[PDB]
This record gives sequence, C-alpha cells and structure tokens, in this order.
Amino acid sequence: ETQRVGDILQSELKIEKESLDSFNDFLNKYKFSLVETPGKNEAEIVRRTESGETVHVFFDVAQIAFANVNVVISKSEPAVSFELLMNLQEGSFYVDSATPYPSVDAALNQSAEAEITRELVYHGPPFSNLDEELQESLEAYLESRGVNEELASFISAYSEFKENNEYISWLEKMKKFFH
Amino acid sequence: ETQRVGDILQSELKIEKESLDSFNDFLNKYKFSLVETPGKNEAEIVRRTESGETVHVFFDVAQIAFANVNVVISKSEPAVSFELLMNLQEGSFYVDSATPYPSVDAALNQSAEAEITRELVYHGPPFSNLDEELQESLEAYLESRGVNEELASFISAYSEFKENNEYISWLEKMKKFFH
Amino acid sequence: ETQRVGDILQSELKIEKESLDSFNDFLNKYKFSLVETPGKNEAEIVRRTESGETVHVFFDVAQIAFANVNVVISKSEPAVSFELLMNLQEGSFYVDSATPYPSVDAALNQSAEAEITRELVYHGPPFSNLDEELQESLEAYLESRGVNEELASFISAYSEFKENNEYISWLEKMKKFFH
Repeated sequence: ETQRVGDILQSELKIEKESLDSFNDFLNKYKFSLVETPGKNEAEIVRRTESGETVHVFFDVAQIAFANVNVVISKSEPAVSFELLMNLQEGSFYVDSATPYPSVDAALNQSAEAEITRELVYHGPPFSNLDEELQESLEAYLESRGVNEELASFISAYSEFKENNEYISWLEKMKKFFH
Repeated sequence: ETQRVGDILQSELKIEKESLDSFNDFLNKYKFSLVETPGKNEAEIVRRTESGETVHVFFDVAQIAFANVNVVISKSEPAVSFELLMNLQEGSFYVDSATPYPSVDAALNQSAEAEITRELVYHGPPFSNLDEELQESLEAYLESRGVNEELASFISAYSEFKENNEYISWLEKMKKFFH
Repeated sequence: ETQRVGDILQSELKIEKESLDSFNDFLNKYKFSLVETPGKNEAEIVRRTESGETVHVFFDVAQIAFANVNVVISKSEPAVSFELLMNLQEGSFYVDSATPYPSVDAALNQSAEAEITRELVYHGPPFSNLDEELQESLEAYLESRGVNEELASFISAYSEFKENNEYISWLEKMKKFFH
C-alpha cells in the first residue's frame, strides 16, 4: 500500500533532517572550490597551486558512504589523470594508473564519445611494474600537491555529509511518488 | 570446413523446430501486453493497474535461460525504477535499488546519453541499509502490484521459450553464413 | 618535485629505447596487413583468404603484455564475430561466443550507438551448451582460417613489442608534463 510506504518515508524524513567548519577549514587552507551537484554521486574539488597548476579531485560519495579517487592535474594544454585507490580505514592512497591526456577536456568530458576515447588509449603500465624510483617520485609529487591524510579525511567526512543529503532528497522524491 | 559446419547446423535446426496457454493465462489475468523483439535478449511486459499506474517488467532471457529484473512503475510524470534480483530456483525477488526518475523516458531510454544520465544520479542507499519497515512496505507495495510467484514463473518459462527461439534464429543466421 | 620525476623518466627513456623478421614472416605467410595505431591499446591484423573471406583479428596489447581475442570473418554482407579466449602460456584458443552480424560495420563500428546495438542483440548460447559436433566443426573452421599456434605466437610477441613502444611514448608524454 502506497499510504504505508508514505507514512514510513514521512517519519524517516523528519528524523534525518534533525562538521561544516572542518570542511571550510580544509578547503580554504588549500584554496579549493567545491563543485557540488545535488542529485549526483560524484563530488569535485578544484584548486590552483602556487606553480600555476590546476588540481581537480573527484570522488563517488555513494562508493564511500577501497574507493576510486581521480586526481587530474593540468598546467587546452596537457593534463595527467591519476587514478587512485583510497583506503577508507587508513586514509591512505595508492596509484593505480597515471594517464597523460592532451587536454583537461580529454581527461574529463563525460560525453559518450569522450569516455570511449579514454577507454581506447594506453593508460601506462601497471604502476607496480614501474621502476621503484619512478613509483616513489610520482607518489611524492602527488603528496606535494596535497594528496595526503587531510585530503583523505575531507573525502571521507564530506562523502558522509553529501550522501546523507542525497538520501534526504531521495526520501523526498519517494514521498512525492507514493503520495 | 564450411560444409561440415553447415551440415551440423542443418540437423540441429530440424531437431530444435520440432505452454503457450500458461503464458496467455498469466498475461491476460494481469492485463499485460508483451513487447517481443526477436533478435534481442530483453523481454518486456507492460500493464496498467486499477489505480492508473503503468507497470513495466524487463528481463534478460539469455541471463535466465540470480537474474536482474527491472520493474518500472509510473503514474512525463515521475517513475520509480526498482532493480530486482530474482532467485531462479526459488522464484523469489529481492530489491537491490529503487531510483525515482523524473519520467519514464529518463528511466528507460536506451540512448548512450540516457544511460550516462542514469549512471551519474544517486540510486538510493543499499536497500539493506534502509529502515526495516521501509524495506517491508516497499516489498509489500511491489507484491500488491504483481511482483509475485506467478510473475517469477512466467519470467522463467517465457525466458526458456524466447531464448530457444533466439537460438533457432541464430542457427538460421549461422546456416546462411556457412552456406 | 617535478624535477625528480623528470630525472627518472629521462633515465628510463634512455634505457628503454636501447624479432621484426618473425613478425614479417608470419604476416606475409598469411598475407596479413597490420593496422597499427600508436597510442591505442588495440592491434588489428586483416587478410583475405583464397575463398574470398576477410579475416580480422583484434587483440588488446595491454591485456596481454587469458586474453580476449576477437576474430571477425566476412564474405555490407553478413559477418560472424568470434570472441575467443587465448591461453597466454599455452598459445591455445577457446570460443566464448560466435555472433552473426548483418555487416562488418555492425560487428566492428566503435561508435557509442554501435556498441549499444551489439550489447542488445542475442550472442548465441554458451559455446559449451552447443552440440559437441557443432563446437568441433566451428573450432576446426577457425583453425582452417589460421586461428592456430602461429597466430598465438604472433599475438604474444607483437603485444610485447607494441606495449613496450606504448610505454616509451607514455614516458615521453610524462616527460613533457613534468618538464
């Protein structure tokens, strides 16, 4: 019965609606902008570094709340997409792949054809197969660009926050259907 | 040798060509229309309920003959897509996800961009993470809309029927190639 | 530090740059043309047989260096796509599926919609479910068309060659980014 579903959604809504300053502190520390799209799983934060690089970090809040984290760094001009695995318990990152794309658009465009273009191109060897010194220098480069414990903490806590907001909107949409 | 393949296809064809009333009885009982597309894996049945809802049920005959069953219910206006897992031996269903879409088209359009749109949006939490009473009321709602043992029986038997027809057409197409 | 990454890439480049006749011997023996697209994972070889068939063989060099090998055989006019699994150690092939498409374009076009079209159509039953004599005659047909130990050897060695070239180009692109 639609009434029975509606009653439970109504009571769950009231409860669910019932640390922002930690988000603001971390984002402002690195001069991040948060790109927030309510209704979608992916969250994005973007900043510009002292050396003129643009750093994008993408994560899937539903996957989190090992997770896939995409760090894209550009200097139109070439960008490297680092696909990372983040340990949710440890707050640690591991490089899975690093792919040099000819532009930020090539790295990030969500169109069907842009995805196919990414699928077809070489993504570098398994990271574990690289020279150890190459592995290390790339990890230290990412670290120096803010891929660290503070970022992992933000990703975890912001994912918990956004997903709960997504859950609330979902409850609301369900309520409208079952009304 | 092409002749050797052709001989075996020819003999398999003759054998394979060598309960419809149960299909008709179940479909008519619920006032279903069957949407049958020969050559394709997916089968669709659709009906309108006493309360003016439209219920679509989709299943993949090749997967069946746990299976994925998509039940889409609409009232242009919002639709909820219930993604179910069906126990093939038991004839039982389990809710994996329920996603409210803003229209039937958004839920069902097979275009590349429509699929991408579905992939990007929030699909609700894991069903197991919902309040137990919410889980139950949604399951009972689906039951009341004909997601039951009779539907599971139809899905199993119709999948066996259609797949065998697909196998026959496949044999025929192979025969033409090897001629 | 970008300098530290650049140094290691520079030294790896110098080392990596530091049997072609076996490629030429096998390709020429079967009158293959190699279709080589630097920067992409997939390699393609294509020939025309004595009976006027066109045989395409596709493989993913990154997957190789069990691998997926697609053998497409045409006579505009219908083509059968054989999806094979190749044992990398044994140099042996196993048929996973054989799908008759109405044209080479339908079988091979890489567009988003062409992929969706392939995903939706019936792919024949599990190969293991076929009559044993049908399984055998299809395997012997592929053999007679050059799906053999020589082809497996080429696929393995050419995959090693191309992937290393892809690795070199990747190092070069990384060098440019970190400069």
